[PDB]
Amino acid sequence: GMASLKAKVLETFLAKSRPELLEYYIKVILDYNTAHNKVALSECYTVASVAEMPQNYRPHPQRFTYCSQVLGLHCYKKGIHYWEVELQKNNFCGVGICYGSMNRQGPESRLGRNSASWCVEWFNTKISAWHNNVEKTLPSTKATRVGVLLNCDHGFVIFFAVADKVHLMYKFRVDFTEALYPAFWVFSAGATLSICSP
Repeated sequence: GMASLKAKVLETFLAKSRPELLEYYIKVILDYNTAHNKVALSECYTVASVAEMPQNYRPHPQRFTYCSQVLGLHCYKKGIHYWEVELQKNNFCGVGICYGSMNRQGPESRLGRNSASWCVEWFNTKISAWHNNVEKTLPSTKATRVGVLLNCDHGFVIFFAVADKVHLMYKFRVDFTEALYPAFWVFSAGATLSICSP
C-alpha cells in the first residue's frame, strides 16, 4: 500500500515545473573542511573548481583524501528540498547526494560507487547515473544546469536537467536510513560547479 501511494506521489513530482520545484528551495553552502586538496572553493563558498594554486587546507578527519569531492554544510532527514548546480566545462564532474556515513577515504569514497550515495555524472562528456557501483547510461543534454529534488518525506531523489524547462535525467526510490548531504565531484581542468541562487 505504501509502495502504491509512493508511486503516485513520484509521478506528481516528475511532472513539476521549475517554479513548482523552486517552492522547495534550500540554500546549500560548501563545507570547507570536506574539500579535497585538489578542490578550490570560491564565491562565498558556493563554487567548486579544480585548484590551480595551493589551497593550504589543514588535514581534517572529515576531508576527502582520495578523490576530488566536497560536501554541503548541512544534511537533511525530513522535508522536501531542491537546489540547482550550474556547470562549466563539464567533461569530468558529478552532482549527487550521500549519507554522512559514506567513507571519505580510499577508492570506495567516490560518489555513486558505494551503497551510501547516488549521483548523475559527466565522464568524457557522456552522462550516467550511478548507485552502488552500478551504472545507467543516459541520453545527452545541451542543458548546463542540474536540479536535485530530495524528498525525505516520501523517499526518493530526482535529478533534472534544467534549461528553458526541466527534463528528467534519472530518479531513485529509496527509504533512506539516515540524513543526506549534497555532494559534488570535479575532476577535469576548468570544470566548475556553481550553486545557484534563483
